[PDB]
Amino acid sequence: TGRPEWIWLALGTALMGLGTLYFLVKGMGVSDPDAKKFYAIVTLVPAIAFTMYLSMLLGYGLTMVPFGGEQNPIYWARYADWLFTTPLLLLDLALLVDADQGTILALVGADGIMIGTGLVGALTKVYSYRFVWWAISTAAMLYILYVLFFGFSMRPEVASTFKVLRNVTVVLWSAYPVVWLIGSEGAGIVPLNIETLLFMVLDVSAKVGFGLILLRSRAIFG
Amino acid sequence: TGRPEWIWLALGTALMGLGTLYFLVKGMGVSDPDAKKFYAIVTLVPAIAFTMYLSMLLGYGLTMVPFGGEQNPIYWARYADWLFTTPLLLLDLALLVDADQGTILALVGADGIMIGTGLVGALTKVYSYRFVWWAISTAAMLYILYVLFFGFSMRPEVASTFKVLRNVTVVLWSAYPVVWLIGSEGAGIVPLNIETLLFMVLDVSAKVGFGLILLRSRAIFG
Amino acid sequence: TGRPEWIWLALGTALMGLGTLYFLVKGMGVSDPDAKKFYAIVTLVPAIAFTMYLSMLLGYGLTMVPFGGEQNPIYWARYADWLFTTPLLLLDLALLVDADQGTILALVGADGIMIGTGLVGALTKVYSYRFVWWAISTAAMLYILYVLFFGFSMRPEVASTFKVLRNVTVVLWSAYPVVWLIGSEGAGIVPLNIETLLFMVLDVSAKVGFGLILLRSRAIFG
Ligand SMILES: CC(C)CCCCCCCCCCCC[C@H](C)CCCCCCCC(C)C
Ligand SMILES: CC(C)CCCCCCCCCCCC[C@H](C)CCCCCCCC(C)C
Ligand SMILES: CC(C)CCCCCCCCCCCC[C@H](C)CCCCCCCC(C)C
Ligand SMILES: *C/C=C(C)/C=C/C=C(C)/C=C/C1=C(C)CCCC1(C)C
Ligand SMILES: *C/C=C(C)/C=C/C=C(C)/C=C/C1=C(C)CCCC1(C)C
Ligand SMILES: *C/C=C(C)/C=C/C=C(C)/C=C/C1=C(C)CCCC1(C)C
Repeated sequence: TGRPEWIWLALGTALMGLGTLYFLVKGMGVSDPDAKKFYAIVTLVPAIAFTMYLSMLLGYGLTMVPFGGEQNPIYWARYADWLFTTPLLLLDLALLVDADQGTILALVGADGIMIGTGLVGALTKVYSYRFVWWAISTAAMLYILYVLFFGFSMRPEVASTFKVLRNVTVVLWSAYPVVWLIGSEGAGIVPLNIETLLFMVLDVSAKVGFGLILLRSRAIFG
Repeated sequence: TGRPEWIWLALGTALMGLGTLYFLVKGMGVSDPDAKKFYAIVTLVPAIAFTMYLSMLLGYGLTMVPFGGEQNPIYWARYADWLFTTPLLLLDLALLVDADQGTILALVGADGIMIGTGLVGALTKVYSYRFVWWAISTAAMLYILYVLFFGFSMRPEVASTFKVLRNVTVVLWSAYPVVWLIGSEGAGIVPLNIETLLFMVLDVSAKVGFGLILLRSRAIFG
Repeated sequence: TGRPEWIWLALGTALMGLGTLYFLVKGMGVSDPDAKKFYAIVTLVPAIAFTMYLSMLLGYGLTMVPFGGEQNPIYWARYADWLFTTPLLLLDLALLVDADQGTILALVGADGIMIGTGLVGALTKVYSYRFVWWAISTAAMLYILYVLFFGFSMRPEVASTFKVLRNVTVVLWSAYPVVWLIGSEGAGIVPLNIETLLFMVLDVSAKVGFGLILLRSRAIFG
């Protein structure tokens, strides 16, 4: 299509789809109940992403939002994806360290607020207010990163993989509010095609890279 | 109303409503925790359907989608219903065979993708792309039917009822992508009033017929 | 803003936000798994409300609905809030009395129907039909209040707090259908600024007042 960002959407669609099939094939025959949980979640997440990348590529998950007296192309389909895939990724971490239910509920809830307020900010027509939603969303993220960092005698296999995945999460998830802030949803200092490229690298890493790391460890088996 | 399909929407509303009250009255006094689970789920599903059938009948859950240079009446309220009722129906099956959590998550997730992509296809304005979403949705269905068929020492009561309900599911759920494909959302070979009739027969059978079968068995009691 | 109701939206935003921070600080250091559950839920609920009150205050969660040949300002963001916060409040009650899963599913499901049909009624352009949805929603509420009242050897600490919270719920939740009926969504006998004031008092009481009562009791600790 005309959209210069189409290539990264196409590339993203392809990588999420290939990752989904890879994880699909890999989890064939798994019988341990616990490992079954992890395979399901690490397969499901890129499958969801695949469908939302495809909707962006085909133009379905795109809308125009007026602000700054301009018509800004806003890919809303990303929030539909993240609404489901970021709590699932947090579930991966929680199952790992066998987090208490109370804590899981806190994380999932903070995470819904994070994506929900990001969506509202993405769709808000008063320019100044967009950043108010960005700030509240960011606070929710910080809450999450805090709990993953200061809320957690587990087998050394668990601890070792958790620490890695936890560091991956903090680094990758922290870049999203920055990309949004500088990209077309925020200050618009970075054009949409480079922003889409950034999100594509982050998403594949956060979903497929993260899943490859998770599924290579024995911490997932009972 | 003018809509020739109104009669099947009215009939559907009436049957889902009557079924809901029947199951409501039937589950009065149930005290076994396990049977309590099944009654809740088989009552809830037609109650949801009732509300979405009523919204279609009153015109609320209907929208026009441009494609093929025409204005196509698309009942979106069906996906709102199915989004909640098809995972609940799969939960009925999973509780039955006491499925592992990992597997339940896989089914619910595949099922959300199934209905979500069906909705996107239903609302897509580029005619060709509608069938791409139909295909992805169909693949998700096939995944589900596979797991219900090849992923499952349970009491012979369980196995016997499961097998019946499993065969009911495969037969009825498999007809939906065909109806959509030939009906107004797809190729438009079948007019909307006959399509609405088809979906009404499928839905009542899949919800009320299925629930009557489930609740007649002793497999639901501990 | 011009909207006379802005003050109650501002006040509501402020009270939900202050309550969220209060509960946030209060649950610091909690380590009992059970109490952890309650803190999460009573903190999450006002945090959600905060974001939806802010969206109403900034104008995002407001839409105009034609009916009675007028353009009626409808705050849809309330249903987005209630969709998540009313089942969470019911979860508080269920955890308390250690309700069976079957029953929890029934309550959450009835509750989704309650808010979902209230939303449909809120957005319905045929005046007469709005009250049909109000009636179905009200029936769902009555179902819920029934189960909380007639569906429940627990420690006397549990029973004592449950009874209080149960009476709070019945009184406060019962006022919502009345406010809606007499307010701008229904008969329009009460102007929108007084209606917003009513909902603000109900919401803070149902979320912050309710949470303060819940967290003062020892029934929440194992
Ligand atoms: C066999 C294994 C290792 C995995 C196969 C699954 C295939 C799909 C995608 C593989 C790539 C992901 C690796 C994670 C890390 C990265 C930072 C990815 C950034 C993406 C950019 C494009 C790079 C090239 C690729 C096409 C693999
Ligand atoms: C007492 C029992 C058996 C159930 C009572 C609940 C009432 C509601 C609906 C009953 C019908 C459902 C039977 C399932 C099978 C079918 C294939 C249904 C197809 C629907 C078409 C209309 C048929 C007539 C009816 C009004 C029952
Ligand atoms: C320290 C404790 C008690 C709580 C602090 C949290 C602060 C936030 C809100 C506190 C108010 C809620 C009490 C519940 C009961 C009421 C009926 C509230 C009705 C609201 C109307 C405004 C009243 C004044 C207030 C600003 C507290
Ligand atoms: C699968 C993709 C992942 C892991 C996406 C993560 C996304 C975030 C952490 C997004 C965060 C945001 C905020 C903190 C600020 C507002 C905007 C968002 C939604 C981009
Ligand atoms: C309560 C009703 C039930 C059991 C509905 C089942 C619906 C399906 C299995 C729908 C499947 C679809 C696809 C496989 C293809 C695309 C279109 C759908 C959504 C009709
Ligand atoms: C956090 C706020 C709470 C506890 C809100 C409770 C809301 C209700 C009980 C709403 C009920 C409604 C009906 C019974 C009738 C139709 C309209 C509603 C949605 C206001």
